[PDB]
Amino acid sequence: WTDQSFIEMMTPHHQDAIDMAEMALQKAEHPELKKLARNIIRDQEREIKEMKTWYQQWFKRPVPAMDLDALATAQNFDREFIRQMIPHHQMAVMMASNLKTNTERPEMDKLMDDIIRSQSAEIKQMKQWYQNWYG
Repeated sequence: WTDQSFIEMMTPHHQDAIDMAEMALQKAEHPELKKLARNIIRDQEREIKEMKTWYQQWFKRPVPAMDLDALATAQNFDREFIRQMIPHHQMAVMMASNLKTNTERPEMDKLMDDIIRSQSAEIKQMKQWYQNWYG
């Protein structure tokens, strides 16, 4: 990944996670999942805003433009949320780790560190909840 291609892909990747998290505010069963959802929304919205600002600074143009149905209809919202969000988070951590070895920009080094750290911790939490709730 390059700084440009990362932002182009991570922007809608984040938006997908935010959309799923927004549904959780309505439909999550366990209060732990709603709390996670609020954190995802807060952090990933902030990161989209930063990436948008930087993209335009660096490239002098604006940033160019999962299964929500399956989530909405699942018997266990929380199970389906975790099923989809764990691999999604894993992909974000993968993208960030790769960009971190390619970039020279301190804005991006710090953002990658944040993505890797926060999303890895959220994966661990979701894995444990899944065992507790469904194992």
